[PDB]
Amino acid sequence: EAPNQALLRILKETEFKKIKVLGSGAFGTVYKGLWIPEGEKVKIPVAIKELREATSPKANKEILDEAYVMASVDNPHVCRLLGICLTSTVQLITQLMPFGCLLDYVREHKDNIGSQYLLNWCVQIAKGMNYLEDRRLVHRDLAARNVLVKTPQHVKITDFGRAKLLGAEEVPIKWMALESILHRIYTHQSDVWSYGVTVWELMTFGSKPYDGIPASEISSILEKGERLPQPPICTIDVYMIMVKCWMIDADSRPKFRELIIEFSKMARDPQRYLVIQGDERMHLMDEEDMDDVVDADEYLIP
Ligand SMILES: CCN1CCN(Cc2ccc(-c3cc4c(N[C@H](C)c5ccccc5)ncnc4[nH]3)cc2)CC1
Repeated sequence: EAPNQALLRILKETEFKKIKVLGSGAFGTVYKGLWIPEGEKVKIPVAIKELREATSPKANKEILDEAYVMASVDNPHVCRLLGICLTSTVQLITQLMPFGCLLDYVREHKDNIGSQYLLNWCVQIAKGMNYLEDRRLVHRDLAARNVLVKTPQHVKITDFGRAKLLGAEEVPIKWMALESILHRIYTHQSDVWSYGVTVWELMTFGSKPYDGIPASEISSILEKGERLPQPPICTIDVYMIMVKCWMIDADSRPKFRELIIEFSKMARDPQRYLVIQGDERMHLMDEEDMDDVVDADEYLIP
């Protein structure tokens, strides 16, 4: 096993001004902010995850696990850790994805989202996931709520709160492979099952899977052979790919490298694959001292 030589960067609380809350409640609090690294003459828009004040050693072991995972990943379709702040309670600091998570974004823009975008998202999330697979990570929680939007054309997987290495042994029912609900087996192929669901969230513009059906029923339904319905905008070509991510025999499901390929072919002729009313005509941030703003993606460390 190759040694993990990622750099964990500790950041001074004076290097960054918080600027607004974005998401209170549950777990903790997520902020928009700006980060001015040491003496460098850049300002980097960031999100800051400072778990709900109470410092129970429990949740500390959990956020540092994320930190560990997020600091070890490096790919355009995966959200990177910029560093941590050891304040009183550990802050996670990461590139701001200003448009929020892809669930909310499709929910809120159904009338404006073309086939080109939906298939590109699919291609990009597959690349993300394929990258994790290369680094032997199993995400264990892929869902449209965990994909963030940097621009409507550029999404990245986030939330590594349950990532683990393959082999390692160390709850979202509706996105989980059957072997996982039955036996807590979890493989790159159980991730692919959740890709399946994630894709289905996007083609239904934000629907909740098995809306109604309560979690206890789920593994039964699935054993009976039921899956999610073909969404209205989906050609059978697209829906057949979802279906395959949902095959009982886990090795029977597609590999992420195959998904990249298939959606990518599809994205070359989007209207052949997704049928959306109005498709041909669809089209898709503060202070004055913005002279020195640089996106994290353009801020590299030796
Ligand atoms: C109708 C849409 N509505 C208004 C606009 N947004 C508000 C919003 C904007 C950005 C974010 C956001 C969260 C986030 C984020 N969160 C993850 C969990 C994170 C992980 C480690 C460290 C910090 C954050 N990471 C990076 N960029 C981010 N941006 C969340 C909500 C969505 C809801």
